[PDB]
Amino acid sequence: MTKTLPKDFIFGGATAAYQAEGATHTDGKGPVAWDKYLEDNYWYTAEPASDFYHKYPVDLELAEEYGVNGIRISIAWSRIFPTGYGEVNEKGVEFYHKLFAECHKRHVEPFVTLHHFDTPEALHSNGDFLNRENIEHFIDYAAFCFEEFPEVNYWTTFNEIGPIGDGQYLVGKFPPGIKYDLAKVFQSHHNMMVSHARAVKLYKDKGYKGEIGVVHALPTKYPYDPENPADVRAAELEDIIHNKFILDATYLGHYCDKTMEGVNHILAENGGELDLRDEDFQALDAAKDLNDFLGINYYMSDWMQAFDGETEIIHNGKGEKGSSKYQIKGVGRRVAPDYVPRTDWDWIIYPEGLYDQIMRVKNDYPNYKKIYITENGLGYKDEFVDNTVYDDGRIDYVKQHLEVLSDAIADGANVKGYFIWSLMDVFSWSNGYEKRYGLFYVDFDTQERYPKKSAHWYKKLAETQVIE
Repeated sequence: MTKTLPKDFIFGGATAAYQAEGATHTDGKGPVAWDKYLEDNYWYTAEPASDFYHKYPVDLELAEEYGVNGIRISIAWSRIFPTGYGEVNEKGVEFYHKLFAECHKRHVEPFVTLHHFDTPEALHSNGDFLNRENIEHFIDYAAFCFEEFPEVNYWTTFNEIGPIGDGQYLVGKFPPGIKYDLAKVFQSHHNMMVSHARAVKLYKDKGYKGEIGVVHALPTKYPYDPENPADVRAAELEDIIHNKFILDATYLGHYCDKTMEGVNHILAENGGELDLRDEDFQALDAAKDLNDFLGINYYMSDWMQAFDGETEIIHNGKGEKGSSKYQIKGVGRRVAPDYVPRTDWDWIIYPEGLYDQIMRVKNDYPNYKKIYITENGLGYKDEFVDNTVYDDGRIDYVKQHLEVLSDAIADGANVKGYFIWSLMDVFSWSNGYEKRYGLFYVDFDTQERYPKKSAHWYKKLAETQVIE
């Protein structure tokens, strides 16, 4: 009677290597830019995260125990290749084989992503993906993992290529920590996207019979006053930075005129030069109908109010309602409507924005084949009571999102799965171990797992495909 999900739907949980894993120095792991930024530029350190390095056994058991038939995991690049390129760290490759064995032992299909914010320190410093030399090292790493790991049927290149730009060269969040460098944001996108296109082409050529794809963060951008041509334009140009430039490269194998018209405008008003090449478009063009699936990482929508003035961005990493500021010259300013609910980090809780993006991708690019919601959830300071957590809050947010998932499907969108973030509690980039997102509460002091109320909820959802 209520919204109901496909029988064959995958009800998974997602995780990330450098957040869950642990053992940063333990067993051959090479360094990453995070190891320092968290220390000097922050307070808390990734050690011991959620001890996934040794605890995967309990987690996959619990996942299977509560109806989780899919799990997002990422191969820590620095683990396989300590420096980024060269001699393989036999110990690293081992762990990953053992991790997957448990996956199949447990009946939780692994969806593996290669790069998830962990570019090996050395390569990161040497330009990351703004240095074409590094594009090859990635191409090698991908090539390698493809050959080494036959257990994995689902592969993914990059997780959140847009945010990687947003955080490193625009909102200065992640290391390096640059600000307002839109030429870099666009450049980063082109280079990182080319890297993926070359991975996807190689996978197909080599013959592997699995499924390669991408995981894009797609926060819907709406004009503050739809009747306002300026604001409508504000959202046009805001969407072009975080979403359209990337999605184009992915499915058209080039950037259409609107995207260019706008990218040229941004860089006019903000200054910048871009290095785009025929070979990049030859590579991008060759892989536009090879992606097997599309990974949509949706959390919220933004409202843009076209407004002149100098550019300024204030990131709310501490969680202070309204401390967030964002304005870009030649674009507009984000302005959150008061009718719509917010969390302490100023993330809007707007489900329809999801459905809207699903339809946006579906109509703009038919060739998408299928969709997977590879990320979505709500993180706050959960309270441990009765050695559980009465997170009725989370259930409500996630439920609403799943409700419109039914709608998008019913209305033609080919969405085949959901991955709540995270499976169990993990370390947070901007918030440390305070922003709990998982279905299972991890007592970080004892690395214990206690299933929260959302787990038992999720189960009956997973085994009845009835949202209620």
